[PDB]
Amino acid sequence: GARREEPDLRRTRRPTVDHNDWNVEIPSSFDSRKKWPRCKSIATIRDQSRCGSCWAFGAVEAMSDRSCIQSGGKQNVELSAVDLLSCCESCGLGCEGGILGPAWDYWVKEGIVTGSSKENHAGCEPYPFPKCEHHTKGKYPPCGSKIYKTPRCKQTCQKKYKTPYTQDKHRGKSSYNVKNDEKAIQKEIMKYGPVEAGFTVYEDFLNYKSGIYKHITGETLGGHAIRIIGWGVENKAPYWLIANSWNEDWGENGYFRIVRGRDECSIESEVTAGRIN
Ligand code: NA
Repeated sequence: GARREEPDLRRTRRPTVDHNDWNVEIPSSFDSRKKWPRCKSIATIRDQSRCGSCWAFGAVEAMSDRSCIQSGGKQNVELSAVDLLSCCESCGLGCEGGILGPAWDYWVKEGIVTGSSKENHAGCEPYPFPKCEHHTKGKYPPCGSKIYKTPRCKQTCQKKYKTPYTQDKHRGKSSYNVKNDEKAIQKEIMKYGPVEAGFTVYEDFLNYKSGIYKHITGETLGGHAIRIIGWGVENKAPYWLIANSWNEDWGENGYFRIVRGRDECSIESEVTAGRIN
């Protein structure tokens, strides 16, 4: 799935922010869903389906959040995973895995159209692939091991949607990395909204049902990209609160928690976001 950007590219393509000059009280817990309750995207869990497009999902999800947050709720949109997945050439290999950083660069340079889930069939370019169960059982068919081919980049909206593809593009103004630093990540999320991040997947992650995840057993399976929405503490143990893109039947109703403050599975190493203004 998700792979790490070459460090020379990561360093040069965009700035890194740390918020060291910002002397704000950091609350012991924070949930983006609570701070911005009128931004409905923040509480929406998506499904990447049979496609290694986690990199695109973490991106368009955090971007849809930030469009609402940073406009004071004036822009309420659900950005197209398929448009980003199929059209960004510097982001990697579509359904065969991709890279986080360049997706935020792409949002700034070219922008991304609107588009809902397949089932909702709404916006310019809704997702073409159905919901399926990822490493669990539930109401959807199992994903299985087959992977869809990356769709071609189409540059046109579905028939019923009136705004032309180009004019439906929503662009960021800036993209950036966040410093590998717990307090910098917290400051970023509480001020500007959820961020995208990547982490190392071990075999025991695929058995996660509940609790604060930490890697205990099993070999590495690769990388995954997700959306960090807040943080908290349970019985003195600090965690990040994270939206996965494997639908609401996975994990804690689509979400999970993972150890915070110790770069667990490199969770604090590839944080990336950007701003609309
Ligand atoms: Na979707």
